[PDB]
Amino acid sequence: ADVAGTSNRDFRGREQRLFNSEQYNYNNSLNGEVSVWVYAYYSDGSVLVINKNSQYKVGISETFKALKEYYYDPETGTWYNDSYDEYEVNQSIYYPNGGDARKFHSNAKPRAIQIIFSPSVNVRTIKMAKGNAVSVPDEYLQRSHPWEATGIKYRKIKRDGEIVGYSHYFELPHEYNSISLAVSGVHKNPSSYNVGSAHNVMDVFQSCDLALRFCNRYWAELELVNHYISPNAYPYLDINNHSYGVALSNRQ
Ligand SMILES: [Cl-]
Repeated sequence: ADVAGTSNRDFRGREQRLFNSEQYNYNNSLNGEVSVWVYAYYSDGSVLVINKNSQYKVGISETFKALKEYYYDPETGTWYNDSYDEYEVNQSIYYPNGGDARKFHSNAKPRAIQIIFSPSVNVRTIKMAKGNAVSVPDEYLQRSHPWEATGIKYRKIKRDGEIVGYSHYFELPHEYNSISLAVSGVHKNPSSYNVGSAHNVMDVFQSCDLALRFCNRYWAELELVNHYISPNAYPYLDINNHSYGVALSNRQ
């Protein structure tokens, strides 16, 4: 045989490069996944992740209460969370002076949000409804457009010059930063075959039932990077502006 890494007869080499290229290109086909992640950062350094994976379109919608530390995974809060005092905190966030809490500031409120989409999203389709604490997009229902198109604010997460994902990050450092949150994106479709046309619309309806959700709170950004992002070949941007993910297109 020819010698490895010296000719066009390195079939092991050509097959490795096609295997990676096929994964990149399948994800971008109308048969592939589109994915969204919401990360909520708490003052104790822990991070809640909500992930949704689906064909054609994908999104996540959470209340003010559901984004607070210990709502999901309350069994981790035993001796650190006063669940009753946190009910009173909620009454004082819904209406000024409406509750009887024993804290000025709940350490369970998120300090920041990162939204990440898979590289299979079309960024011009991204929509976000960032509501007040009683789930109203813009002050009163009567004057609310139900979303903002925020694609222009998304940064490219890059590895080896390939786009591996898209990031929108915003801090909630002020006492008045009390939010509900929904986000939504559509899978790329550079074709003129509308996946929602009469021929395929019931498959999009089935995609709504088939979407898979994941929810977990990690104790540290390091634990998130090591045991969630890296093992699953997911894109990520850390507090130091360091990019994570795997470049696949035309690569060994
Ligand atoms: Cl296709």
